[PDB]
Amino acid sequence: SGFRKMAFPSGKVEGCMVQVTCGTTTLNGLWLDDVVYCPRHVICTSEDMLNPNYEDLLIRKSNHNFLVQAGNVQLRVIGHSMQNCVLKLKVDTANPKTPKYKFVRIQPGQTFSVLACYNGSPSGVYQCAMRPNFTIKGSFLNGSCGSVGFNIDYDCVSFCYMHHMELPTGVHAGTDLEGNFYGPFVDRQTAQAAGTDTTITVNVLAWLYAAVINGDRWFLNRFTTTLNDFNLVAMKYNYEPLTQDHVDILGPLSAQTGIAVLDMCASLKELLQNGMNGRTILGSALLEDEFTPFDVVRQCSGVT
Amino acid sequence: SGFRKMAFPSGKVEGCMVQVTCGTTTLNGLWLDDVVYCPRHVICTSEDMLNPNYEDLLIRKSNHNFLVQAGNVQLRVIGHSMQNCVLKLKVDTANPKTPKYKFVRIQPGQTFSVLACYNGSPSGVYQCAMRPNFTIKGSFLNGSCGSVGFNIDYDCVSFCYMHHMELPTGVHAGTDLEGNFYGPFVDRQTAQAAGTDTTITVNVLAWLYAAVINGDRWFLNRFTTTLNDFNLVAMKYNYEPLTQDHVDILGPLSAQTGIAVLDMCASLKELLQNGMNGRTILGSALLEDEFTPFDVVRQCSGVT
Ligand SMILES: Cc1ccncc1NC(=O)Cc1cccc(C(F)(F)F)c1
Ligand SMILES: Cc1ccncc1NC(=O)Cc1cccc(C(F)(F)F)c1
Repeated sequence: SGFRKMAFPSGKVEGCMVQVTCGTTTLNGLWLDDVVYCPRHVICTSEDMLNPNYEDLLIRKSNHNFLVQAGNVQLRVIGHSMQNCVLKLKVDTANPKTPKYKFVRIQPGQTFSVLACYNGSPSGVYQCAMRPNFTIKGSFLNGSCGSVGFNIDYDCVSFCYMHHMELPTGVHAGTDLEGNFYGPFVDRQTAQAAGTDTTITVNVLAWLYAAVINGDRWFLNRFTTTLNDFNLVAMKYNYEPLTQDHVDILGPLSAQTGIAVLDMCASLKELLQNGMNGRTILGSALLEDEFTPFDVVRQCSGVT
Repeated sequence: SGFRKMAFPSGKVEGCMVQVTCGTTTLNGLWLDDVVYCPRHVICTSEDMLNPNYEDLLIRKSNHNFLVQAGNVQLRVIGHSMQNCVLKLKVDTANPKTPKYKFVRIQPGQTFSVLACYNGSPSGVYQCAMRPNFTIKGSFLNGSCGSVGFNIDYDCVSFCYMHHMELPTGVHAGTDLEGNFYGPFVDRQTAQAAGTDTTITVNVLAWLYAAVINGDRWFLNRFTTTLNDFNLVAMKYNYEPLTQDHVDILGPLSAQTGIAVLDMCASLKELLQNGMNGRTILGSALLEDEFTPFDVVRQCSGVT
């Protein structure tokens, strides 16, 4: 028993982290096979950032201008290309530590582990969620660009996020491993604000099931509700509308605990309307929305 | 900017995790050099657990009775010994992935990363704190015994915790890597309750500095206090008494933000007496005590 914001073990991702320098800019790169992936803003200067013409900037760059270093050894760049907002640096050596991997585009509400890196070296790992407004609430400083978000299915690492920028609101924006930004964000130092951030209802319900599984049952009540009634309350509190698809994913958790999904919804309804009254759930004084139903099943069953 | 409960990258520890079987019991082991460390309760049966005579039980065991497996390959046990509550299984092969390591006994209030494991395989990594009552609030299931807690200083892994048991209160108890339990706990399935759990005051103050560094400044006030006045309030709310040693460790955070330690104490005093009033600090509705002043400096400066 016990419930933690658990990240995936980061070893398979540490062996992929390299340092990429271009001009006076140094960020992180992802070395998979004979290719190094990194943010394309590596080719910019602090003046270029206001409105960079990445096509024109890349044209003034050669393979020898991109300095790639894995650990303390230099990699030989034999090709460079821009794919959306990432550069793909073809190196002459395949990464001997390349794991089984996939490049996947996650959905808002889905969670992932971030391996924060500086100068190609790992500093820490934390569990994150793609916000419904496509931002991430991470922990990143100057030099962290190139840090990746990932998930692990037994031996396969599914890369989903590459960190690119911090918005003036302190929140983080990035791309998938094909260089497409999540959300409306552009890699330009301009006025950018994310949409309204809603709470991932299905994740909060999944964490309510994790609480019951661990003994924290105080919030359970004698009531039920309907999807429509619950959703009227969810909208009032800027929660994601709950669908039958969400109910179905909560099926295993409902089966394990014997508490019907709509019954759990009624508990959530009362928690939203009445608050926690000074109590805590799983050591938290607010409703946690960064554990998907898959994360709860995984953590409560010990999937390695 | 941004602040997360960040764990150390776990790669150096994944390469040490093995599976140790003895009789019908399977738990995790730590392979460092030619030695495998694991909980000594691996030699017990479900009947022996009520009051095991570990000396007598170990005597009925030979080197060939301990099945050690790293990945999918078998290790040859050439020696076995009991050191306090751990078994040290000498194997004929040194771990080719052994990092630079130390065995350290941490203090209550200090934090560490846990790599939770099942059948010698890693499932996840989270950041933990040694509670003042010497328990840990982790996430462990049957098969997780042998999972280690650690800290990383550049290339050196300092092992501090080995997971042994869950108390009937759902909290976790374990030893250092010399087999000495933290706290009064014994590796016996008997009535065991931990002392009163107090809040690590210096860590809460360190996290208040992390909040100010990230823009969450609402809780800052026009007041100050003294160590004695603050401590009268800390005792009333079961907080650890703040000493001059704690003030000194908060020196770098005080210097960075320009907010005197006693000034921050006065904010904490008002937060304890008046509550959060429905607001949040670093996305939390309660006072976080699982980040030491070292963790805050490390995360806010990007130490790899
Ligand atoms: C300083 C920091 C902190 C956290 N995460 C990331 C960062 N770094 C940045 O944002 C770097 C940056 C600066 C201006 C413009 C861009 C660009 F995407 F090209 F538009 C990127
Ligand atoms: C089931 C579980 C969950 C979380 N963490 C740990 C566990 N497992 C245990 O506690 C195993 C255990 C059982 C009874 C007695 C002991 C002993 F330490 F020898 F005394 C240990």
